[PDB]
Amino acid sequence: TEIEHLVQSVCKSYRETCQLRLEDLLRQRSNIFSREEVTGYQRKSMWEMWERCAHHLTEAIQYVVEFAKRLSGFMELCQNDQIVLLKAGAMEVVLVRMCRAYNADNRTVFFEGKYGGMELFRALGCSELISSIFDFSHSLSALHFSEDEIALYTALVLINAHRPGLQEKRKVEQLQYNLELAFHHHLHKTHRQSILAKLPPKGKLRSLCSQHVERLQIFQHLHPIVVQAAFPPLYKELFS
Ligand SMILES: O=C(O)c1ccc(OCc2c(-c3c(Cl)cccc3C(F)(F)F)noc2-c2cc[nH]c2)cc1
Repeated sequence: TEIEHLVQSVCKSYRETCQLRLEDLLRQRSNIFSREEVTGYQRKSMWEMWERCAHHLTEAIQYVVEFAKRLSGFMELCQNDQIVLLKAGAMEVVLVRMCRAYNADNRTVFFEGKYGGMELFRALGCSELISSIFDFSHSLSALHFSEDEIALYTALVLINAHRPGLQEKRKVEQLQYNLELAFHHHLHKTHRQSILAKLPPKGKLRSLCSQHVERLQIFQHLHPIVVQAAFPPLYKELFS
């Protein structure tokens, strides 16, 4: 029941931090930006779209930090290792969480209260990155990832004892092994082990996140946003 308790704990942390309810995202699928509304977004300054998107991504990261803080044993890791794991993994989790807000039927994402295609983001002038994020979301949406699958998979995106610069690798390994057992137990109970072969390959999430954060750092150098900093030790690693 330790592993059953861990599944319950991880799913509760996820529910408390997931931002939007799945049934709300699903109900809103017929609420699509009009041609007029899309043109309104396209005419916005690159720098206004950056401010909006940077705000949304900052809030998304903060919810992921709250998710990690509520994972059994995470707060018992040394601060160095908590920061190493969050710096490496929190934006990877944001990118995975996006698949819930993605509709593969019409290739739209839930953004500021309605669904829109990647054309909504034209003003940012990084069509290749936006295309890559949509493609990644399309790949995960095809799995029909359940809420518990997202919760347990994203716990494992964070709790990775291979991250360079960990000081207590054995302690991270112990948490990782328990979360791997929780995920694999849960897939067996729900007859969903078939998704293991279909999950993103080794390096796909890492390289997408590298490209994404590189672009956020370029925008932040050119046009810095003001962050409502909730996690000073982590903020200090990302901002300068
Ligand atoms: O509340 C906080 O204390 C806090 C700390 C870090 C943080 O990091 C966001 C981030 C960004 C990012 C974002 Cl989301 C928007 C604008 C600019 C940036 C960037 F690139 F300049 F940092 N990019 O990656 C992260 C991140 C955090 C952990 N792992 C990656 C937000 C809030």
